[PDB]
Amino acid sequence: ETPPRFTRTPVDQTGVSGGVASFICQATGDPRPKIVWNKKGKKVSNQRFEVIEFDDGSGSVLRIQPLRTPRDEAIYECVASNNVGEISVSTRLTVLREDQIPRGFPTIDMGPQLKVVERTRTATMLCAASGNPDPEITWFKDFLPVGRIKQLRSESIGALQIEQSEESDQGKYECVATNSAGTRYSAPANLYVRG
Amino acid sequence: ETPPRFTRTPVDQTGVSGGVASFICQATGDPRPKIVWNKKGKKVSNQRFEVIEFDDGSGSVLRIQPLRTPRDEAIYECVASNNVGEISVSTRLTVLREDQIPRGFPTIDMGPQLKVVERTRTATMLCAASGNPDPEITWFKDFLPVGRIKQLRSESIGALQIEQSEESDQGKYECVATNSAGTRYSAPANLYVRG
Ligand SMILES: [Cl-]
Ligand SMILES: [Cl-]
Repeated sequence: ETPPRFTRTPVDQTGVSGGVASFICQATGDPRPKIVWNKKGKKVSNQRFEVIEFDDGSGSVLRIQPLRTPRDEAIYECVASNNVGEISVSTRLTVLREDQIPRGFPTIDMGPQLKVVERTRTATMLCAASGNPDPEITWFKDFLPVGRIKQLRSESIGALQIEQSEESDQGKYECVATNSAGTRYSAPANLYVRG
Repeated sequence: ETPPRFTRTPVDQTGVSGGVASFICQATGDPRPKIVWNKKGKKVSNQRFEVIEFDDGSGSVLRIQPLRTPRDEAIYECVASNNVGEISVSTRLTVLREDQIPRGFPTIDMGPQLKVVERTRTATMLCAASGNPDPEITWFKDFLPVGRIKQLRSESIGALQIEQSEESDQGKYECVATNSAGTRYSAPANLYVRG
């Protein structure tokens, strides 16, 4: 048996009021660890906060939507535990009002759209984002971070190219643009895969 | 006094199941005419059908959402009337299943997004659409067709550039792509104008 250790730790995020923020945490160990999210040592419990498990519960995403300020601004902790030990890591959420966001904060200029693809064909979700510094584009599916699937960029356009689409690819996709100023989400877009 | 005549008549549309179709009708006359929409001589009444007045009731849009097939496929009539006379014009709705749409039917590759703009500054809503033939991009605001406001194109990108934003510009915008095969709507995007 071995105590938990983190394989991914959450990083500080600065979001915008009305938007989304997500924190990602993953751990390994024997027994396999499970994760809870706390604030000031108490388990999070809020109508606008959702925890989404992955990796049989050894991965977790804390998603906050819609963001409120100052309500949601705090230090949060990801706590990984098994019967051998417990470890935590902290992270900070900042939430700006739309009238407080700096010049340069990411914008989603155009976002992904509803798509129905025939099974085994390629589906490409598209996003255009800008900011200063130029933002990184990442993708979420059903509230979780996403050779068959490629993340492409060209200038402001990001593409999530899903080759050989299969039933498991169906779900709700979001484009996320991040730079040193903060994070902005696109509206969600459903992908359906038809037989 | 003069009987109604049409200044805009609706045109046939081919939409996709789950999407939107809109028909536009406008008339003039003395007294000012008012419009009703019929099918087979009966006033439309359906949970998914909305009629939106403009021009003090002498303009009207019939909006159907979400489209169903064969349910919604029919000939419809715009009927303009005043105390001097009544005139009607007919139009057809076709609704394709997503598994029946032809190669070339318009796609909204990326669509407009939520935007908050400071009053008097420019807001630009963006859309990317493709098809064969290359589709025309039009814009709707609060379910109605939209020098201060410019409709721009560059390759697949359409921009609705709203200069000198004012409170009346706030609302729900949709990009619409149309070619000889049919019509596809973007997801809607809200514009807010803050003081
Ligand atoms: Cl994170
Ligand atoms: Cl029309």
